[PDB]
Amino acid sequence: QPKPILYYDERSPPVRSCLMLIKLLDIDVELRFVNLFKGEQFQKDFLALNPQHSVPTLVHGDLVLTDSHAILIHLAEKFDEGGSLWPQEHAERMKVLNLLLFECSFLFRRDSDFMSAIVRQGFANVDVAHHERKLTEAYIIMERYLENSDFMAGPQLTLADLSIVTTLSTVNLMFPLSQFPRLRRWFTAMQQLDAYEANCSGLEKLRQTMESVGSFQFPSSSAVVT
Amino acid sequence: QPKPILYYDERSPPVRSCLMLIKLLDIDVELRFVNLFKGEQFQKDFLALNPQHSVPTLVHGDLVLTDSHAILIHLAEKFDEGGSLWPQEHAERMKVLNLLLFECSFLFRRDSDFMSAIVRQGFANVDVAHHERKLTEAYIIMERYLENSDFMAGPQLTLADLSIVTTLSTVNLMFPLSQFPRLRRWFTAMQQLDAYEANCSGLEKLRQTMESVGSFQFPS
Ligand SMILES: Cc1ccc(C(C)(C)C)cc1S(=O)(=O)Nc1ccccc1C(=O)O
Ligand SMILES: Cc1ccc(C(C)(C)C)cc1S(=O)(=O)Nc1ccccc1C(=O)O
Ligand SMILES: Cc1ccc(C(C)(C)C)cc1S(=O)(=O)Nc1ccccc1C(=O)O
Ligand SMILES: N[C@@H](CCC(=O)N[C@@H](CS)C(=O)NCC(=O)O)C(=O)O
Ligand SMILES: N[C@@H](CCC(=O)N[C@@H](CS)C(=O)NCC(=O)O)C(=O)O
Repeated sequence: QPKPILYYDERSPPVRSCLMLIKLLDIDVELRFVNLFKGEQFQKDFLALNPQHSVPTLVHGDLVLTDSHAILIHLAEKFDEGGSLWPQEHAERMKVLNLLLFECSFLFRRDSDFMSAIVRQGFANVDVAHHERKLTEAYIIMERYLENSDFMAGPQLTLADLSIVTTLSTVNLMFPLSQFPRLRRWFTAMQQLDAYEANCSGLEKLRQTMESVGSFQFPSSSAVVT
Repeated sequence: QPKPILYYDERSPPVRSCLMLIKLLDIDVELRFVNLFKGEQFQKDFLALNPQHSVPTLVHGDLVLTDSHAILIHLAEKFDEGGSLWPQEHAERMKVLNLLLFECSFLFRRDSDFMSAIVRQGFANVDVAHHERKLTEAYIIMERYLENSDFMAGPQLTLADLSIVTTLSTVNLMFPLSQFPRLRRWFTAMQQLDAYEANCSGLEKLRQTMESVGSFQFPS
């Protein structure tokens, strides 16, 4: 019954969500670095493990998970059994699942589109206003989700907050949260959590890498700093 | 308990996955059509319900689900407790979940990218070779997933097959499966399912609407 193995590159927001859960729950996990900027995700053995050539990838015994949201759910069920991060009551759990899928299908997709365009085209050649519209629309949606509750999926911290805060912090490197009071209040609260320390290093490394590869600077005024 | 309400436009592959499960499980639902090509997902009451302005959206009592994969899991858990579609064993369930997320993050994302490019740019201006690459890569991955099993997540049909097949068939409007023996056999087998009837109307409607909006004709 070996301990979980996490193939990771901390610059990835989804990776940082798993790192946050691992810290929060004090899970002993072996970390194996896969440098996405060097193309190590295309190494023959890693491609054999995960044809999607993506991180995070978790190997836990015979189970191989290739999506951060399955990893969060699996680790919560194995190490937060009966807990509130992945709540027990069906309706509450479905709400968390719904927000995890929002992060996958909407927030991360749009941030990935924007950041991938910077890498492929160079910042100066990206239609920044187009991506500002796409990502501001995500801000609007999250502000709507927090108008009803202090956390994304209810009155208390869940996997949904861990998944969303890492990508939110990455989007906020570029786009300010000035017009989004509930989102700012939530993001500030998330930054006070001990587990949020697992987000800081990879976010800074991503900032450095993006500014280098994209030949630009994020506006220092955008990022919320607590 | 009030019956579930499904807001839908059957051109949507993820909508069609939910329609297939509803047929598979004989679920009594109220369907409410939201015409995506008239922008009805932006009607004030629907945005109020789903800020993502997306279908499928399920309202089941007080629970509002805004993603097909949550809808599939929810409906399987209410209406198919003890079935093989959403297996009870943890390892098997995680495998199904992992494949559902592949459909969302990889297969559907790339098909959505391609279809979106048609609408934004016009078919005649789409870099078809680029999207043929991204999507053939998805075919390659699914062919590998099928190495050991008859179905995407194992020896039996699961929610993962329902989610993947609808998007597959949409990709297959443009890109054939002749070079993927496992994938083609799997798709043919899926097409024999009684529940696959739920995919037929929306797939044909999507082709027809895409061809007017794209001002082209799919090679199929
Ligand atoms: C952003 C990005 C672009 C391109 C790459 C390659 C080197 C693989 C081409 C890697 C990354 S990344 O390592 O920084 N990861 C992400 C981080 C934030 C948002 C999206 C992504 C993403 O990969 O889609
Ligand atoms: C409420 C409940 C009761 C019993 C079960 C078992 C069949 C495991 C006994 C599972 C659940 S559940 O609603 O809490 N389950 C998930 C939802 C989404 C994604 C994964 C799961 C999961 O069960 O792993
Ligand atoms: C019916 C319709 C109307 C309007 C839209 C826009 C949002 C593009 C204006 C999309 C659709 S659609 O339901 O046909 N859309 C997809 C179909 C197949 C694969 C992916 C998609 C997708 O929307 O990403
Ligand atoms: N939905 C997936 C997204 C995984 C993903 O796209 N990871 C990126 C980094 S953020 C990656 O590994 N890219 C490597 C590649 O695509 O080649 C998840 O939540 O894990
Ligand atoms: N991951 C989501 C994707 C939902 C989605 O993107 N639906 C499309 C149709 S395929 C839609 O409703 N588009 C309308 C819009 O975004 O305005 C799911 O599986 O439900």
